[PDB]
Amino acid sequence: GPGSEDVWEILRQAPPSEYERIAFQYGVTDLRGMLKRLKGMRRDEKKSTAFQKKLEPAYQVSKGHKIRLTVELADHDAEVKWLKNGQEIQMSGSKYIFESIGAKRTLTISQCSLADDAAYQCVVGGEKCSTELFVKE
Repeated sequence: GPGSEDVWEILRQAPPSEYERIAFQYGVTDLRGMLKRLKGMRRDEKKSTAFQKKLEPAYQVSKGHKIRLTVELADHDAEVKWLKNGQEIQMSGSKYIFESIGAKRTLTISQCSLADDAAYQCVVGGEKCSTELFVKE
């Protein structure tokens, strides 16, 4: 190396039992530290924080058939934003019905057409899910 410690890449590629030997060889005593922080690094952070149920990857519906999407929030009084491909899904008559059963927001879409065939995003701040409806005609 040019004149560096190098110990980082060296320990990174070193056998696990030899970490302390190699660390102290380069002056490092916190090999344990690099390990412990990495345990927090690989520490699972499952998503769906404000969501209790996110939309499925996709949904298939028959054209002229009613389908409904289901999202659950982690809070009862919190609301979702409804976007289809980037446009706010508004309740058009009895075609788009937001049924909120507690924290569970179920969007029932009556008579899905090819115009309904779009990606739906239920956006909560920090949590959104984009499901893609496939309307089979």
